[PDB]
Amino acid sequence: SGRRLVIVESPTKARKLASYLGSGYIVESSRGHIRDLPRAASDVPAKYKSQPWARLGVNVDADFEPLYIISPEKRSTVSELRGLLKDVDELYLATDGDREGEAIAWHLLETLKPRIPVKRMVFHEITEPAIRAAAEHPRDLDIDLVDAQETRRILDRLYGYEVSPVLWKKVAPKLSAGRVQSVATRIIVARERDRMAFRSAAYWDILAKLDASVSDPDAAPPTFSARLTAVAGRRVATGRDFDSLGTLRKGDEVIVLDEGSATALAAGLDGTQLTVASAEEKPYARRPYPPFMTSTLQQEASRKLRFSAERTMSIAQRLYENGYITYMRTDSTTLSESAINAARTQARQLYGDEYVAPAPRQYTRKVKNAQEHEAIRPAGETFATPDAVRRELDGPNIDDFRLYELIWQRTVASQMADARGMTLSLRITGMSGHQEVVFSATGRTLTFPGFLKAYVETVDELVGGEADDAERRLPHLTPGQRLDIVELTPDGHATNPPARYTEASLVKALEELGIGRPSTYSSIIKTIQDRGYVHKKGSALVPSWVAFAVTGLLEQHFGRLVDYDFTAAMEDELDEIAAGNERRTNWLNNFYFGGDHGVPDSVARSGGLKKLVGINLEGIDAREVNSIKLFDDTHGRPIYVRVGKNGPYLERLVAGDTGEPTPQRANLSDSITPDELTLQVAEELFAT
DNA sequence: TTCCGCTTGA
Ligand SMILES: [Mg+2]
Ligand SMILES: [Mg+2]
Ligand SMILES: [Mg+2]
Ligand SMILES: [Mg+2]
Repeated sequence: SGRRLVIVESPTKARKLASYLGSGYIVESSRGHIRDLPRAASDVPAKYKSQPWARLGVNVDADFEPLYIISPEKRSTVSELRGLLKDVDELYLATDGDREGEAIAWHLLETLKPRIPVKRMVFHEITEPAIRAAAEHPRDLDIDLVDAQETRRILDRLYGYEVSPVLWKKVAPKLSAGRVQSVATRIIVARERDRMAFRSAAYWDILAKLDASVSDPDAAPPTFSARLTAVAGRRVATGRDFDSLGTLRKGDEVIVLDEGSATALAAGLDGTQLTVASAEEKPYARRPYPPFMTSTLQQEASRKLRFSAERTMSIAQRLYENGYITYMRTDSTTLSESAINAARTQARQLYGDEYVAPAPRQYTRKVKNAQEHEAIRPAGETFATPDAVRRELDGPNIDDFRLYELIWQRTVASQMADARGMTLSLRITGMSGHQEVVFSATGRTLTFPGFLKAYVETVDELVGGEADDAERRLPHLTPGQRLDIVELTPDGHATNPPARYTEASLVKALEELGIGRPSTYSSIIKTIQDRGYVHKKGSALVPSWVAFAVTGLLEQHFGRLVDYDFTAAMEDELDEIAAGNERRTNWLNNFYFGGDHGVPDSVARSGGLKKLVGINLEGIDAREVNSIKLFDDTHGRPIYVRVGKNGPYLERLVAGDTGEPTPQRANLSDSITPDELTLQVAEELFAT
């Protein structure tokens, strides 16, 4: 009848689509992109190597015409499709329905060059009605989307291949700089600077255990603990009252109790009774966690299962290829009605009708009205039991089930009832001899666990906090009730520097800033580690001195290229290209040469990217760029770190026999993190 | 020397 060729991007869809379609339909896969810009000069065809832009791959002097070549990894895949194209009646371009997927269909047109009719439709749901809906109602190739994808491609190409040579002439060779990797490095570097410029401050208070069984034996719990809050109408300072330099923020508003000060208030207080001023309770209701997307999956697998980004997505790949979970590269949290009414079934069989939500639970996001797959959840209409997945997946690599259980529990919890409870706020007054003291304590009750019986989020390893199912019981006291002082213990504390970035906390920061995509979060963690900018200290992402010099040079003379707002603002200028108003050539002309467009501080206002690199390969001294300013010594001589041929080395200008300037230097290895390089540690390795 | 995004086997 009619041999029709359907091309998707995933082989898992191929065998799946070939079942709902049947005979006559040939379903093959491209495995992503087939064409890309030449990665190096060796990939440029011979007739273009002499052209003065073969290093870029884009003809920036002729309306930004790229040089698309077949990527050698996808070379054999192209030959298979060209042969299948010779013996078919029509060609169906059924790639994804996003910006990158639409360009692949256009790349398939330019590469295959068919003479048969071509239809462009998108398959979201994999069902017989959804297959018959998009196929019977085709569509045209969105050229505005392809021009937007090209504009994103050429942008990242001009960014990376023009700014990286700046690092080669100012820092070290073979270094890289990108719209994503340089900003991710800039985040980890900025956090380390916060820990380096952090001055701790000590503060004290009183921890008092109390008793209420005297005035009310029928009380539960009979005892509880409280802390000191106010002394003589003046707040007791805690962590939130000190800034990054140890000074006070509230100014003349709080007290700073010391050891002798607190032990005196605890001394002249025991033996007396405390009076309950107020005890106001308040109800609350926690909504269930949304289903797993790519970011939240990597976060929870890092906090609970201690998996890395590559370890998580490698397991999710095998789980998807074997038909256990859906597509793991997604930015959506939506569920199909088959998955909703199935998670409500498994939850009811496991926790009864008491914990199942009485209302349909759906958690939607945004992108472009209807341009945005679904969440990561167990595939099929009937969820495979985690017991059967535990059997079918044996071997020492049991991680395939431990990650599957998380997806099976998280999805079930999304369709369960809320968590009902109450929280207290006790204000306890007293008299410490001649001064008025105020004690305060708070607790949280979990009357109805709900979805917390199936899945509970894990706290961060470094940030630290309270679990969402942790209870803090307190007795119900009456205003005016008298409490006995069981124990008084003045404890001392100190403010701690900001926490390092984990692989989970960094991905959470990238997704919130709009940087990187679900299919790139793992590659970002790998890239900044392979380029030599970030290394792991157990679970913390620690920067390097090369990362300080690269980020420092970038944030000085290429400030907008490393701004967190850049990718978000570039995405807004890209969404207009995909809808009209602006053109592909006009926007690239402003970004590379200059124009009236963008935010006030954008690159088009600064004279384009070409002129921005020209004034930096001319009016920049690498000796000042390789100067990571640390601090001054006891004599006021500045100490800075320089990055050389041998490696990162410490340096300051000291006096010698004839005086100054004698550069005294030392060596630095990655065993001393930047926050651990104080003036004492610096003076140690300076001597010997 | 170098980019970001798409997706699997070399
Ligand atoms: Mg795709
Ligand atoms: Mg305390
Ligand atoms: Mg209560
Ligand atoms: Mg615009």
